[PDB]
Amino acid sequence: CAADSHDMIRVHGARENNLKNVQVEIPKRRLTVFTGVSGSGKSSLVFDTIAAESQRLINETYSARPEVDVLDGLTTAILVDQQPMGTSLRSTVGTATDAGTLLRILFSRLAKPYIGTQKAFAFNVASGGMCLACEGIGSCSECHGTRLSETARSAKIDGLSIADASAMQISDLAAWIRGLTDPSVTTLLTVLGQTLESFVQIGLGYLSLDRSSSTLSGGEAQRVKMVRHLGSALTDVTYVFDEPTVGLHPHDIQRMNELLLRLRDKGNTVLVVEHKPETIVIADHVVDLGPLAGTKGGEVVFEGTVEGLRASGTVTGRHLDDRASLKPSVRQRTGVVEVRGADAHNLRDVDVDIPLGVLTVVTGVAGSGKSSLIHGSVAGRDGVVTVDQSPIKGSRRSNPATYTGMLEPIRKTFAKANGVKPALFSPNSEGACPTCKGAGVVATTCEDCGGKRFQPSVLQYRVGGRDISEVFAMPVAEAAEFFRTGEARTPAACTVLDRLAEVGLGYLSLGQPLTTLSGGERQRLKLAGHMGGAGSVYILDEPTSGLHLADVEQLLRLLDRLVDSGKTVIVVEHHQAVMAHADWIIDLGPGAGHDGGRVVFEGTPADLVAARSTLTGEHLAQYVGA
Amino acid sequence: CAADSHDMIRVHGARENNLKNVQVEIPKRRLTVFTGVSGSGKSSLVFDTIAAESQRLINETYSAFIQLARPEVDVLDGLTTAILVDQQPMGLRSTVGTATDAGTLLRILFSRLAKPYIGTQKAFAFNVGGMCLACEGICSECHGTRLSETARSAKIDGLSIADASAMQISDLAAWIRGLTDPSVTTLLTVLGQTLESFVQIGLGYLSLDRSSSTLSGGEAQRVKMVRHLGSALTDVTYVFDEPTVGLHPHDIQRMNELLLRLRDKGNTVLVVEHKPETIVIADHVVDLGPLAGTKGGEVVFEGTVEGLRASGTVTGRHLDDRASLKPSVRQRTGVVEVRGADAHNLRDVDVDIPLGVLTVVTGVAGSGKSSLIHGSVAGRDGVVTVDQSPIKGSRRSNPATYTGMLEPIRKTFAKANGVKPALFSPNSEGACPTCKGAGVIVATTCEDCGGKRFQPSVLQYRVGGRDISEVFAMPVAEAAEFFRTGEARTPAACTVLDRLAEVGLGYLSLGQPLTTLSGGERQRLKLAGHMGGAGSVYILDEPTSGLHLADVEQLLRLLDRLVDSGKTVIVVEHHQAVMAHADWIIDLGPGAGHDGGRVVFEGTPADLVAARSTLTGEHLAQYVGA
Ligand SMILES: Nc1ncnc2c1ncn2[C@@H]1O[C@H](COP(=O)(O)OP(=O)(O)O)[C@@H](O)[C@H]1O
Ligand SMILES: Nc1ncnc2c1ncn2[C@@H]1O[C@H](COP(=O)(O)OP(=O)(O)O)[C@@H](O)[C@H]1O
Ligand SMILES: Nc1ncnc2c1ncn2[C@@H]1O[C@H](COP(=O)(O)OP(=O)(O)O)[C@@H](O)[C@H]1O
Ligand SMILES: Nc1ncnc2c1ncn2[C@@H]1O[C@H](COP(=O)(O)OP(=O)(O)O)[C@@H](O)[C@H]1O
Ligand SMILES: [Cl-]
Ligand SMILES: [Cl-]
Ligand SMILES: [Cl-]
Ligand SMILES: [Cl-]
Ligand SMILES: [Cl-]
Ligand SMILES: [Mg+2]
Ligand SMILES: [Mg+2]
Ligand SMILES: [Zn+2]
Ligand SMILES: [Zn+2]
Ligand SMILES: [Zn+2]
Ligand SMILES: [Zn+2]
Repeated sequence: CAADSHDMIRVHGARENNLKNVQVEIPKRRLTVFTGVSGSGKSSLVFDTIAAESQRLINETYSARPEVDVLDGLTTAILVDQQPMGTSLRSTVGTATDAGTLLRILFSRLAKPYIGTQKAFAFNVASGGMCLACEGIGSCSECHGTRLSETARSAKIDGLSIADASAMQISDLAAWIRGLTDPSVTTLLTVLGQTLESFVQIGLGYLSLDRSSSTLSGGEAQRVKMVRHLGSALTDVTYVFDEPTVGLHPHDIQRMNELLLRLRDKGNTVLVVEHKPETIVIADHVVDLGPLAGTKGGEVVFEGTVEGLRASGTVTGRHLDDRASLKPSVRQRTGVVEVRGADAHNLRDVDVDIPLGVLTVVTGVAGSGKSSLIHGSVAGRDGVVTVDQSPIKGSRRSNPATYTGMLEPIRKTFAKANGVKPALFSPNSEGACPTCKGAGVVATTCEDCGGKRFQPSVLQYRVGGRDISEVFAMPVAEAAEFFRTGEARTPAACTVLDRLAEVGLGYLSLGQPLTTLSGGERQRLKLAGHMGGAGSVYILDEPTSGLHLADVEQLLRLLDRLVDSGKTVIVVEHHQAVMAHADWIIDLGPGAGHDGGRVVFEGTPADLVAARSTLTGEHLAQYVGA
Repeated sequence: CAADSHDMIRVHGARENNLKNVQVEIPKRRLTVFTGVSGSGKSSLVFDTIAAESQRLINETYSAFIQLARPEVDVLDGLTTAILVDQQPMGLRSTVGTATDAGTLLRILFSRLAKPYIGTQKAFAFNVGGMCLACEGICSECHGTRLSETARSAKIDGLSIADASAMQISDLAAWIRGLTDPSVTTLLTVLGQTLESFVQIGLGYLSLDRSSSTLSGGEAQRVKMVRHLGSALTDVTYVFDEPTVGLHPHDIQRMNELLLRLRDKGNTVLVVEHKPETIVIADHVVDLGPLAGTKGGEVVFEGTVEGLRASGTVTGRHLDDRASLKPSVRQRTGVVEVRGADAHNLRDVDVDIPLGVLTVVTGVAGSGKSSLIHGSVAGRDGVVTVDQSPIKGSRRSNPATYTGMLEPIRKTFAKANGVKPALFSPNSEGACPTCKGAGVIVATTCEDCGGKRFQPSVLQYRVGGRDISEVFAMPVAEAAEFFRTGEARTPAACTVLDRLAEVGLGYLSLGQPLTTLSGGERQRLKLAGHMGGAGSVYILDEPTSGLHLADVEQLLRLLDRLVDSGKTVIVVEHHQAVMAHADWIIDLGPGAGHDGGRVVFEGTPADLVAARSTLTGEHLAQYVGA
């Protein structure tokens, strides 16, 4: 029967970015994992081709296009990514979720005194719960950060205003809800109870509803969205995940896995981009991109089962069982950073010494307090370079060449060779495309210049047989060679280019818009940009995100060179390869939220592993084969 | 296999509007036809419940920046993405070319192939590209084409894009097929295919430059269907409202084949229909009834088509109804003389339309029926046009308001309570501050008043035991009696109420927002308003739209009373029961567009059937068993 015959998503002739005219056959209503080194093409295929085309086909039906030849059997795509859900100064976990609305309804139906409908409990409307002084923003002495008017806070259920309810952990909110007895609101209590418990089940019990949406990690944002999908009655949709193990402790990966398979078993296609073998191995189907990155990847080098992947001899197949060992010895501290009475968030008046001149890895379950400790007590101090995953400013107008400073010497080399002025090859050129400069105008290729960025007057000027648009289109790795010798020789470009290669970004194009970078990409770009000296204490939050096990060895060499040239490196991680490479571990716990906030271990990795006393130590001991 | 098990859309506890806690099980990837008399509840179930809930679940996944209340239903399981293929407009600067892929692809073809070169695809667009600066793309400079001189200078084989856009799609497809240039082999195939699909669906007579706002509901629906038939989306629920609208008897089978084509792509197809020739292709039937309004709202049959035939429901009993020709016809009392009619495709038509009788104007879509009637008759004295078009300010109106009865009712409420009429009006200070109409912004129930319309002190004032809120909630058929005798008696309301009953609108509520009326219902509403008044000739464009075969019998009694009281009734129709009942038929043809525009028959239905010499006659002959 024809109507029941469309059980595969079929791709033919896919060419977005580096993809080499690839083809795949993805089984609908199954979990497919997309593997391969970073820059191999995984997001080009899953996000910029499959999901982008589903989204365009949906968009074209509303009243109000990727490069690929055939895309057959597509369904609606919902992106469950690591982008924030709303970023306004008025978006919280509660405003982004059914929870917050249900809670406002409960309060309009049960709090005393009566004050109105659900909207009297909301800070994103006035006349309305909004505090009039801060306009529901909260930065504010009149509402003490709660965002609500005195009236909105006066209406209470058993002693609790909605501000109190929103301030507690969701695990505590859930218990508060379960203890409410009142026959008027029974179904509402059941419905709110079940959403809250679902937060608890995915492991977000430590968050509060009042948490500002922009302070969530990429992984927390993604998991908050997942609560909605897991509760949704939609079926036959394609849910698309970007590394859903990000921000999860080793103890918590199996729980994420079961969530992904539960989504599938609801009758949905689940597409996951992952590097972690513990998630790869749950797949019904595998698509492996490679062989390597950029112009050296973009091919489907394996497609089949997980057992087929193991036997395939691809770069992913060959590393799938790679598991680090501990160092034979650790470095000796050249000093101490004294942390005294750390009490941000859940931290239980923490005293700890962090060793200088070594690689310290800060570990513990999500919500345990790692970032609260490190950001709160170390980040503000002098000489301390925080390199994180946050967006870069003016990203629409910038690219890796501009952000790092290499573009200027390149423009000088073009100008000197061709008898013209530097500025002719800039965003403010006479010859710049009127409608972009960036070659794109969310981001699609600018039609006026075709992506070339400049009018043909500027493009006639060449160095090494290449115009300036061809240069912007080069990967860092190719540019590293292009600018090394001959007419184009440009030593100050070479300097930055080698650093970008060394942090693992050899695949990025010099002109790639910065808004297309992942958080781990942004962080490695910044890392490269700070390399060259300036300060002596580097803080890196989860620098392995987006890295295949091949790539992590290279980051670990880079961190070793950093420490050995006399710097302190402090890394917050769940990646056990990084843990295994540490000189010193500080483990937070025991659990998340008020079950955590304490240093449960401080010591060498070998002592951690010998004890097996903490969740981190237990997992790490299994990981190193102990 | 749990993932493959969600193969039914399951509705339990549906209570929107008149629905009586209904339940159905709709098979995915099958065609389900929803049948029943007008007002039985079909659209309540299909559009306000099934499709609305799919759309809500999709919308809640969109970011807050991007951005619908749950219908009244208990469980709605197995839902997929839903796309409405309704008779709503697509409009302006909006043409069939701008609304379709065809237009975009045409512009691209011209940018690649046309000489002289003038630019990229947007140099050929009239949304500053190709736009005529004098009229701003809307004219002595561009002669109505909307395009600058430069835009029109660019030629392929002598034709500009204005010429290609002015032609019928059917001639454009042949032209496109005639072009041979290796540069664009692939675009000619893609363009030629989308154009062929316009031809196949029967819209070959349209031109790409036809303004979107001037399409009929049927044409608009078929333009949308071209896009769906070409879409690679699968596992979508496509929801159609009466897709036989505006189709000639000859063209029904082709629309059936396209609906089944859409299913066979791997999609659920939901269709609301009254035409037996389409009903009988269904995989599954859901029949609403027994009758309309409070007498409906139940699922009175669900199952197979053969089941429907045996069922004894109203639908089942009428499935095989074929009207017969009248044994005699009325004699004209005069003639409307049409001379030289040359609107659109009309070939200088001379025709006499008889006065004092029921004339039915027939012929294939695009033959020129509306060009003739609208261009040559609708101008004249004592001619009332009663069409399906939207009514002014419908957002703030309802049947009670539109017909003038709401003010007499407020006076009745005022006198009987020693208050004044304005307390009960939209400009009252007791009216809900954010509505009056009991919904906001499409149409959702208002939170402030909870759908009540007025504060609870206004609803203290009653007549016949009913507050004003309850009066707005009443069906016409109940209002008619409640206002006929007793302490709420209001004669002026009864007069209007009875008129509404007689045009088949007994099920409408008095406060029903006018934006919820279908095209047919608006037409019949306007007809009730005109029936008192002064005209002697009435023009009705497709008044069977939205009518079950049971409701069409009651329409024909009404039309017979209209004519028998001395009025001329001219009806444009494809419904063969109406043609069989006529005094006189004017048939346009032979075909559509430049193959149409001539009167190919004029005479009694009997003489049409005996000649059996046009498409309409051949079909009417088969319809009456000749
Ligand atoms: N939006 C884009 N514009 C230009 N080049 C891009 C863009 N996105 C990715 N690339 C490049 O395409 C290649 C593959 O990238 P991606 O598919 O992001 O890899 P992965 O997801 O496997 O890390 C890389 O060389 C990358 O720099
Ligand atoms: N901006 C914030 N506002 C309020 N509470 C926060 C904020 N950031 C973190 N928390 C809370 O502090 C506790 C520790 O979280 P965090 O330091 O982010 O843990 P980790 O970094 O180990 O995952 C958690 O219970 C978390 O919900
Ligand atoms: N949006 C609405 N608000 C109030 N009443 C409505 C609305 N839509 C339909 N109705 C009423 O509900 C009943 C069911 O109508 P509907 O589902 O439109 O019937 P059908 O689609 O079978 O013609 C009718 O009595 C109608 O007047
Ligand atoms: N507004 C318009 N602008 C240009 N052409 C039109 C317009 N309305 C109709 N036509 C053309 O006139 C011809 C007859 O159309 P129409 O009168 O609407 O036929 P019918 O009413 O029989 O379906 C068709 O080829 C159609 O494309
Ligand atoms: Cl940190
Ligand atoms: Cl620069
Ligand atoms: Cl038939
Ligand atoms: Cl009957
Ligand atoms: Cl009053
Ligand atoms: Mg990417
Ligand atoms: Mg309706
Ligand atoms: Zn405030
Ligand atoms: Zn440009
Ligand atoms: Zn003009
Ligand atoms: Zn209101």
